[PDB]
Amino acid sequence: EIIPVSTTLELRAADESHVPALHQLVLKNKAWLQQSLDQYTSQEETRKHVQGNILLHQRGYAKMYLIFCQNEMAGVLSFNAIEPINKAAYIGYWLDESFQGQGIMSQSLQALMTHYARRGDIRRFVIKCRVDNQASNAVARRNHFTLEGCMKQAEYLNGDYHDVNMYARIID
Amino acid sequence: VEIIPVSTTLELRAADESHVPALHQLVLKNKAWLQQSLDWPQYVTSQEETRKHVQGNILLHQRGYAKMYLIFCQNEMAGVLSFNAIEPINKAAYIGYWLDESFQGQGIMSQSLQALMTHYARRGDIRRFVIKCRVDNQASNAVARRNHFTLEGCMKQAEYLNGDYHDVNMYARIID
Repeated sequence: EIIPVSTTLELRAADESHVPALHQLVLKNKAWLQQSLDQYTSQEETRKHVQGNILLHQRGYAKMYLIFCQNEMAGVLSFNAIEPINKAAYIGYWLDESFQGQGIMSQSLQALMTHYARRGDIRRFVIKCRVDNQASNAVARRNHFTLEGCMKQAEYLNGDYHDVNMYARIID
Repeated sequence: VEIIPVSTTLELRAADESHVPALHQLVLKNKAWLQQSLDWPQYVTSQEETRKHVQGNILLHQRGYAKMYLIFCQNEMAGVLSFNAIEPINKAAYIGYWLDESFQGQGIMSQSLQALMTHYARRGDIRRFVIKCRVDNQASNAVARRNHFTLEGCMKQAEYLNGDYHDVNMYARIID
């Protein structure tokens, strides 16, 4: 399963075989990843999450895609949870540091939202991120999500509770 | 038996199999306005849909991923007070409830909510309590305001019910 983005960009459904290269991306970006809700070791842990999401990807309450830029794995774009009757989904994402600042995540997100909206599966796209994560809040604001609120101490990470912004975008 | 005391009049009893009969009858009795509620699924009507719903929730309750309490007023079943979901890692829970029409406007939810939150907060396993309700539900919004919840935001078209997508207010309270 491929979802086209541009002539250099595409979205690929996460595979078992992607794991060796994905875990390397995770290791390489660990300093950024451990500060974001999108969270914590071994390669088996990475394959666990991938196999876990393939199962959800099939049965329809999550999706896990990988951004490939000129046939190179650049990052991760997913629907964390999916509410099929509400037609809502929560978005998880991150990009490899060396790929930042090109509009890659933005083009990927817009393409993935567009794909799912015109098939009628999802119309409400939600982002939750730490108030203090500048990069995550930028992805939301940069992609025309509306800030719906601020959830006080909503998420535990690294020994403390964090305020979380909720953003949403409706595409009918 | 798990019982959380509320008053000399009120208590919360963990839902069990044997409650299903009277619960189903209370659902039927209150079908008209429950139809607008987010807090009872509107595709569970038959006594067997209800049992499967309660059996599912008894299991979530035991594991700590939800709670389902029945409100008892002088030995009569008055309504339901739930944590629709619990996130153990966040110590956060989403509250759902409804009362039979004849037990409404008496302060029963206020008392039951204060008792539930205190019970869970005192022990330190849930600190963040959340109410999501439709913007257009005046009673639900009032209950959140009387019970020391703060409006955190408004989710546009978050909830599909009766042919349409509805805006929902999110309220929270932190205890501890």
